[PDB]
Amino acid sequence: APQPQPVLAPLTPAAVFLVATIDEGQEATVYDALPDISGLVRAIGFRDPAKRLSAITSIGSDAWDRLFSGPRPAELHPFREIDGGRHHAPATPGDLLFHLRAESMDVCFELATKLVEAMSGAITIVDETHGFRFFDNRDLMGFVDGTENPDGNLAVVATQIGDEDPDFAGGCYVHVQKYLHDMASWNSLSVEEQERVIGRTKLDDIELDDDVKPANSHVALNVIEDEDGNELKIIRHNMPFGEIGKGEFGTYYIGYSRTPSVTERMLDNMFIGDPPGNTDRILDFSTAITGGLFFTPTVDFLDDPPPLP
Amino acid sequence: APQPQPVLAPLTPAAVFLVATIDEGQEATVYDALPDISGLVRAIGFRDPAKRLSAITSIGSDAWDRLFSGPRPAELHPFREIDGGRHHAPATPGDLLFHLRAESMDVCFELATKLVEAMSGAITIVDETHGFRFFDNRDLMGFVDGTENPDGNLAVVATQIGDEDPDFAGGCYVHVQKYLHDMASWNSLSVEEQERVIGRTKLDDIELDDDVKPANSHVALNVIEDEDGNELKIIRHNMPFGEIGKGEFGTYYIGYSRTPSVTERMLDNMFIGDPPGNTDRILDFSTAITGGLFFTPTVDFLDDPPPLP
Amino acid sequence: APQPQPVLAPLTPAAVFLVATIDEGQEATVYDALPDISGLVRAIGFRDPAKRLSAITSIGSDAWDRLFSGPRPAELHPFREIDGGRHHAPATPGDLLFHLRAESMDVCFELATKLVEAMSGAITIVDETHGFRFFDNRDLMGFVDGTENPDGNLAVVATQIGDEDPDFAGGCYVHVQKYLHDMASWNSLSVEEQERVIGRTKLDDIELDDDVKPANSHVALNVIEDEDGNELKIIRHNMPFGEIGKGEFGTYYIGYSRTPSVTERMLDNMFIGDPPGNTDRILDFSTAITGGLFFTPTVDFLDDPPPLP
Amino acid sequence: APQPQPVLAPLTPAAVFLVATIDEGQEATVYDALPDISGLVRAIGFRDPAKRLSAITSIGSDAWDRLFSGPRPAELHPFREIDGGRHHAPATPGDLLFHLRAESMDVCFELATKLVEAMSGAITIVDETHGFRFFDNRDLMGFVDGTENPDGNLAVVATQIGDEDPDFAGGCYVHVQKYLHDMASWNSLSVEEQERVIGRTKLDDIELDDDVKPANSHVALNVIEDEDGNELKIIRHNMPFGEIGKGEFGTYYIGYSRTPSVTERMLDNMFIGDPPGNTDRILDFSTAITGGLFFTPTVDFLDDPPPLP
Ligand code: HEM
Ligand code: HEM
Ligand code: HEM
Ligand code: HEM
Repeated sequence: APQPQPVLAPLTPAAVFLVATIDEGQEATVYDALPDISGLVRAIGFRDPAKRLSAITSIGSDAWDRLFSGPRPAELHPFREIDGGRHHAPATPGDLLFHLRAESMDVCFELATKLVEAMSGAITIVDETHGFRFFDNRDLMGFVDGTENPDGNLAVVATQIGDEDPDFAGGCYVHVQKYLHDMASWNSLSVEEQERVIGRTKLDDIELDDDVKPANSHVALNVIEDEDGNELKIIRHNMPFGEIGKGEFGTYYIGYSRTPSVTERMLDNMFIGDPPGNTDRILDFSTAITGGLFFTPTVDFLDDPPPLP
Repeated sequence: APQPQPVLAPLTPAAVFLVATIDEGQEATVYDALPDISGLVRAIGFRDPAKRLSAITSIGSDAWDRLFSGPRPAELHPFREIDGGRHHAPATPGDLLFHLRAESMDVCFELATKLVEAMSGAITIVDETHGFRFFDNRDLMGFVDGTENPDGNLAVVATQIGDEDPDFAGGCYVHVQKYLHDMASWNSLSVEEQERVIGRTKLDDIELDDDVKPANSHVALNVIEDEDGNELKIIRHNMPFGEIGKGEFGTYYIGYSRTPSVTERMLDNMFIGDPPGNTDRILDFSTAITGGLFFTPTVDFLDDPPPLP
Repeated sequence: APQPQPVLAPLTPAAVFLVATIDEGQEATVYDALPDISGLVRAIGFRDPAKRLSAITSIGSDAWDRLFSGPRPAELHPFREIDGGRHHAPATPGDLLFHLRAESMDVCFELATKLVEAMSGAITIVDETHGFRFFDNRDLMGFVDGTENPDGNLAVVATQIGDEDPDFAGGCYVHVQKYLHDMASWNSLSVEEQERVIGRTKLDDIELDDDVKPANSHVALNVIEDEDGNELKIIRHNMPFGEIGKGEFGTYYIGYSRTPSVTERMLDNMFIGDPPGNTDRILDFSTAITGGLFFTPTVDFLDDPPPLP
Repeated sequence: APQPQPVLAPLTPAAVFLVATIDEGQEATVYDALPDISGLVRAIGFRDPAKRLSAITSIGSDAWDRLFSGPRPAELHPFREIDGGRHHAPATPGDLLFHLRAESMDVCFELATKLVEAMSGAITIVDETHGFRFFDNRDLMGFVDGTENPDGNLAVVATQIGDEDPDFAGGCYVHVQKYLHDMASWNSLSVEEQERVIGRTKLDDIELDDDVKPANSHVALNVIEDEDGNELKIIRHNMPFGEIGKGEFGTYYIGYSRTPSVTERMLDNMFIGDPPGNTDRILDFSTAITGGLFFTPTVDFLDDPPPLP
């Protein structure tokens, strides 16, 4: 009966990520537009319903204490800035996240055009990226991106909250991280070295052998084993963006998870690293620019918001 | 026998316009990359040949006097800045124009990635727009854009130079104009007022009646009659762009023509206007930001450049 | 007025190559079916005309002296077996070549089913390959295959015979070579070594720098300069095939050209090699299995065959 | 008449590098042992004089301001820690450097045993490496190490100070850098990739062609041209060391030069890199652990030290 937000969707060829911060004293203006979002999605994306326009509304901690009364999600907190040994993961202020995805750029652009002008003057858009998609789902590093997202049962228990928090049954936690990795050192780097970085191959994306794969690789550090033996997986819709006029080539990481402890332990395996391997090899090239922790509610939660405190 | 550049191509769902100015003393570096462009196009766009990756290399006046010896195109000059009564059409310095077009954003992005890094350090990219495409070829104004481009004979004699300049048989002239029209006044404006602006309808794009269409409309001012009775047409691949994080909603106008006198008389009918109607009604909302006049050579001209002076 | 055979067609996702030798005393049986081929093509491929079923009938030297009277193509001869220093290019007997190409496998299969059973008992099919097509037009080596085929004027003068032989104005010469290259040594070989083999990159297929590209590379040896300065190009529809049950991974090379001297000089640059570089680096891995020289006539030539001698 | 320290010696099969820091208030204790060093060398190495035991005493900046009065070497300063884009060159505190070299390990060990116990309690040995020597002067990377050291006149003007500083006529400057490069990524890397790293071949150590050698290679970045056209060379006795019990495989770099500007420009060409090539390819695998800048005096300077301030 709790219908979740469309996070369990395939990767789309175009995507728009909006991190908009809410201005002071503009609470009821966003409280108007928050039930209107699914109406705008069904209004716009029904023009070409075979484009699969799907918005993912997400709300941070500050916007939760401002906008909503009653309960609170249990692990919803501001994104812990990870000041590691060499690489730092910053956290810019962002109240709400609009994650838009469809088959083409225009319908995402029009949904975002109608989104901020349903709450005109209430928000300033802090982060504006138009994430496109490479040839066979690659990123700017050249490796195929996101091939280990689960499906079915191993995905809905990976993302959707059950009754471990029954007031928010259904709903995820989001970690956006806008990277801006350089290509000057990455392109001069040889392929095999880059497979040491990633942990899988580049052309065919075969995972490397367990003894051949180094301990500080990305696919080596990001898989998390529990003590019972099961592995905890997240679903990430990482879409590359970039502007050649500034020479920017970045991959907008965005990870959906049942609890932010899993994503934060992955980020601890990357930035803080393992106690053997204290650095992740992709962070030698990728520097995070933005950061934020958010919460997806259900679409019923946007349909029936709790009253404004 | 002169093969022209692929200007006679249909409008593609994604486009990248690059206006890069050449740095001082970096002439031979661009002279290396200028024969390499068609090779890079055939190299990249053959991956998915049903995406129709097509670059249009264009060269301004300064880059012609720097890069090429021998002859000169007859009407190639810097873009005359039109300081009208109220609206001004500026002209930023830009040496060469890279016009890229294909079915998706990624292959245009990768061709542009390989374009500046075939001449690394020789250029600074002044203007960086990623032109996407609306639902049924619309622009951000809401009207269907570019429905009066000719086809066949009325297009090749509209764009390709014959032997009126036999040293450049085949080849066009380009007028880029990056507009940044506001949507706050345009959206509050009513539809029939906007059809007085355009001159055609909005939903179905029927051209209005000749008596009903006002004299200061866009479609009224831009059609040019000659004294023999024939009309001179240009081919324009106007692609909308925009950034909602700045609130920008612009249409990157780009017009290909056999001679820049035709495009300049259209711009005189818009900015300077008719002596009856001195203003074009779309310029009440559209303010030009950039501007430039360029020259398309043949692909044989890039294959066989004249020697560097 | 001479309509050529559909050789100037884009690469299709499926292809069937048939090298059938004609049995002794079965001349008039093939002489029946040879005007019927375009009728069968228009009959079958009109079911889904957006599959682009296109047959290329080709005739060798023996089938020309048997089947046709009157003139002879000037350079039509049996395929000269190249016994180089280490690699040998054999020539199995094959009278006629059926080159079939369309968007799917089934309509090529049905055209080939109707082709041999229009001349039932007259031929034995010596070589039977079902050439499929990789992701972005790649081959089994992993490199994008066939990205330097010309288009337009530089293709029709590359393939179609003018009036240098006016009795066969329009028409090409075909060099089939069924390779069976091993993947055990190629996969263990590193990427940059393979880019020394090919001469272009692997992921993005950028051609290498002229000083960086070695002299014994494939793209280095196969480009042919003339003494006037023009380069002679051929059009090749190389389609990969293979059978994993035998561990076969081969690329069916097939090259169309205006004269077989160009293709034979390319094969001399590969097998015999340059006098500096006597071996082509791809022939370290690719061993030719079959070989044949054929002639495409016009479709008018199949419509109006010369009388049977 | 100024006899220099034995820096102009061939590479020996065993070497001991000692970086010992002087304790506070133990100045006169080292001032006792500093004239005794050549006496200990002639005392121990005369047992088997065909082992060529040769110590190179070196003194840093802090030990110069503590131990010696009067003048100062002109460019003697603490080793500037190079915090590049990705690779950092640290500088641990080390007052004096004992560089020992002979045909076998034992006589170097005994000279070092008598060296610290001639100044017992005055020093703590910060860095203790026993540099052995590979098959044909190789290092752990597998390449032959140090084959471009000059000889004769081009070596004595490369190392020994003339009267550009006449108070220290004869004498060098030392840059020690204890690397700890990993072998897991280097061994999985292929040979030709490693020759792109080094710039010379691996088995026979032929220098590569000037166009074939990449710009970010080690031998490409470390050769320094002046504006007059002469090249500045240093002499380096790089000896490999290592401990397999920790999995350490390192090459103790130690470079002797007439002025530290040359060695520091080489380190700037490596870590900071060229403005085209900002990284040296061997620094992808080699991470510096220690670092220090020292000064070799003459042996007459140890025989006649200036009075203790
Ligand atoms: C710096 C930007 C990043 C890039 C370019 C990147 C790219 C990749 C690539 C290419 C793979 C291998 C293909 C696949 O399995 O997805 C991968 C794996 C993965 N990435 Fe990322 N990634 C980035 C950051 C992150 C972050 C910040 C997280 C989470 C905190 C993350 C989570 C994962 C996970 C969980 C895997 C799969 C591990 C396994 O297969 O179980 N990535 N990433
Ligand atoms: C300010 C940005 C502009 C916008 C949004 C715009 C949009 C449009 C639209 C919607 C139409 C009607 C549909 C069609 O016929 O194309 C049109 C017509 C046209 N536009 Fe534009 N346009 C712009 C600027 C220009 C400029 C700067 C030129 C040339 C100097 C130009 C040349 C034309 C021409 C020639 C026509 C067709 C007139 C006729 O049908 O013969 N436009 N434009
Ligand atoms: C052994 C099987 C072969 C394979 C796997 C193969 C594959 C390739 C590949 C990957 C390229 C680079 C991409 C492109 O430009 O096409 C290439 C180039 C080429 N191949 Fe082949 N090829 C083979 C045999 C041949 C043969 C037998 C000929 C002709 C006698 C030939 C003619 C060419 C030509 C003319 C080029 C382009 C050179 C230039 O760009 O001007 N190939 N081939
Ligand atoms: C990271 C550890 C290093 C290793 C394993 C290493 C090894 C090598 C090797 C194998 C060569 C080529 C053979 C020969 O010419 O010597 C070489 C060349 C050279 N190395 Fe190093 N090296 C290292 C660091 C350094 C450093 C830190 C410097 C000086 C700042 C340096 C200075 C040179 C010079 C000047 C050359 C010769 C360039 C030319 O031939 O003119 N090396 N090194």
